[PDB]
Amino acid sequence: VQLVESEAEVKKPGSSVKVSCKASGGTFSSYAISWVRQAPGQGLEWMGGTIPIFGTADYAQEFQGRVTITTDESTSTAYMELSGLRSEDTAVYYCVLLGTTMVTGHYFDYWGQGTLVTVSSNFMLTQPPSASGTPGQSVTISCSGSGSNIGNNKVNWYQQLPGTAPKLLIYSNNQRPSGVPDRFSGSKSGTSASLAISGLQSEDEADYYCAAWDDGLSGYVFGTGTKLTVLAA
Ligand SMILES: Cc1ccc(S(=O)(=O)N(C)CC(=O)N2CCN(c3ccccn3)CC2)cc1
Repeated sequence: VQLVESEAEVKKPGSSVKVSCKASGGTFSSYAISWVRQAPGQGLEWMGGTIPIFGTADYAQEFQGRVTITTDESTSTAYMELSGLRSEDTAVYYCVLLGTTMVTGHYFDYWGQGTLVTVSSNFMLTQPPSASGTPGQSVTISCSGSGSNIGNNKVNWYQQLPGTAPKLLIYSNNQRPSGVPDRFSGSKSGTSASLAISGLQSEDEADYYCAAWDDGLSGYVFGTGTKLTVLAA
């Protein structure tokens, strides 16, 4: 299952940009599509999403009246338009495919490699800025929220290696996608969630982000992100 995003673009301030996301090895109609951006060296920010079969969409509050998300069901293509562009809109804009796996019936998400848009703050869950350990140690990364988010909604965790798209590490608080080793585990209780990493390896050095829906915003919220350093000491 594959995602083609349109090419990088340089835009003038005040213009609008329309990014495409074309899916492969399937329609498309049994899934949802979310858009998430990341300014250089910064965290992850949800823009909006759509469910193609219903033709409905929802947009993050801070972009209301600026983002338009649409879908062409026949061609398996989703589009995000952002108008009134400014410097602050410089970012990598990611297409995310999400829903339920055929047969096994569990959650999955897949991120595209993103489209760089170059031109010319929002609620986030709380995470420590950094963590560290040496090979073979354990570490825990915390994520604090409130009733309307972590308290009532499923927490996901994402791993971001430098120069790569985020990747799903934990879903539904504590479930591991196939391919993620058992030394990663997730937990949540009340308004807090935690990612535990056993048997630390140098390749685990990355940024880790927790995330959940927030009932008050009616939008998806990411944590501030934690840079994990593995000290080959
Ligand atoms: C009327 C209407 C239509 C469509 C949408 S929606 O596409 O935003 N959506 C399915 C909500 C939702 O539960 N998400 C989307 C955000 N999520 C994301 C987004 C990015 C990465 C991971 N997870 C999953 C939960 C909301 C309302």
